[PDB]
Amino acid sequence: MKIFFITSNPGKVREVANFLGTFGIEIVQLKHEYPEIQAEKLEDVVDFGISWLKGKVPEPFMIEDSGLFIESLKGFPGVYSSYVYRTIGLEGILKLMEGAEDRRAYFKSVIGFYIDGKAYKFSGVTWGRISNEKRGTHGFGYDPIFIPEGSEKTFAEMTIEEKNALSHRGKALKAFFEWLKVNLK
Amino acid sequence: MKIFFITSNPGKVREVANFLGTFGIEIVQLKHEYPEIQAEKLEDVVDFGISWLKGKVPEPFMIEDSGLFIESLKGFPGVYSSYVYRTIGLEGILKLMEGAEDRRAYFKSVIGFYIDGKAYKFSGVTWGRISNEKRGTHGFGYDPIFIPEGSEKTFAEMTIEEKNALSHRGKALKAFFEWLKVNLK
Ligand SMILES: O=P(O)(O)OP(=O)(O)OP(=O)(O)OC[C@H]1O[C@@H](n2cnc3c(O)ncnc32)[C@H](O)[C@@H]1O
Ligand SMILES: O=P(O)(O)OP(=O)(O)OP(=O)(O)OC[C@H]1O[C@@H](n2cnc3c(O)ncnc32)[C@H](O)[C@@H]1O
Ligand code: NA
Ligand code: NA
Repeated sequence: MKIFFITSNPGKVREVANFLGTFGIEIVQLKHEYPEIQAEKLEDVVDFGISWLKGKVPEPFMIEDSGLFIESLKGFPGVYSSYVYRTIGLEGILKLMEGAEDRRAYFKSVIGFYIDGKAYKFSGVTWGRISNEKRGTHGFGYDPIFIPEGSEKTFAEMTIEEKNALSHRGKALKAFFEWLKVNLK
Repeated sequence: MKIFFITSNPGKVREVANFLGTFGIEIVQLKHEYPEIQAEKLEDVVDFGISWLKGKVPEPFMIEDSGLFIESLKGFPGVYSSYVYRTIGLEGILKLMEGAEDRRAYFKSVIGFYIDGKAYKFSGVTWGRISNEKRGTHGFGYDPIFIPEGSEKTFAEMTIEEKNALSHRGKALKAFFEWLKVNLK
């Protein structure tokens, strides 16, 4: 089965394609910019995005919104993880966390899926902590400073398969796939 | 003349009302939430906002998008000044600026105006620097840590009239008013 993935993030595509491909699902990236509203919830961005995209792209399609939420920073950078990464970057996050007792944080991914006039959402969350040093060359974004719960390595020190087995995106993808098997034989 | 101001920020209303009121223009706040897209330019948020709002609110109306752009932080928090204020707050900005040589930054305001099926934009910019200490009880948001070029006081240490005479919003309002006098006798 083929599914179009509207996104400008090649990192997400690789991870999504590598996971669903093992089950016979082909992911095709579609660089179709769509309005990503400011909001407090990733879910809200996904809802508006799908409503705007329907009728403008091949079906069935999917989009994804995700972010890093840091407890000591009240959830920041969250929904605006991309902008924050491009401006203050990883060094800016480390700077903000200097002297922070609680370095806990979580990555969350919300996948939006549209087919036959209906939208579906699948989410995944992975808790962890912000490292004091960035390590790793894999992945993208905040991977160099995020170590998932129960691991010694940051996401950047893992391969796609390894990250997918632990990440927020992997969890959302698993829920998504399961839904596909049952609804979409 | 009456103009509806779609905004949820009472601080903006006070400043806008106090400035235009002196010229016989009555500002009425309208709490009508509208999609404020993520974007790199304040202008883009305003353009999309007006397109979404037309036909849903009384006319003529206006909206405004603004932010604080810090040079050493590559423009951050910019368009997402509101979210950043509510999360890391003023302390988060000061933390990020610790040891910063260049504390330069500017506030920018973009006013969007709609009348008779046409949208108009007016902008204003005020340069200054981020203080090391927050001072003042006036204004709102980042006012306690922003001192405009040519002044010793932060925005929070000024009155509405004083701030308006120097701020980004005051400059956008002046351009807006001038346009009103000529086009909208
Ligand atoms: O909107 P699309 O086109 O899908 O691309 P995007 O990546 O710019 O938009 P996102 O709004 O979903 O960006 C959230 C940010 O969250 C970050 N992020 C998400 N998943 C991540 C992961 O597994 N590792 C590191 N950073 C991640 C990353 O910096 C992103 O740019
Ligand atoms: O969208 P509306 O409903 O108009 O309300 P808002 O204030 O939440 O939305 P803005 O997107 O325009 O917010 C930008 C932020 O820029 C900040 N800001 C703008 N003008 C300012 C000023 O004169 N002094 C201090 N902070 C200011 C302030 O923190 C705002 O919340
Ligand atoms: Na997204
Ligand atoms: Na606004």
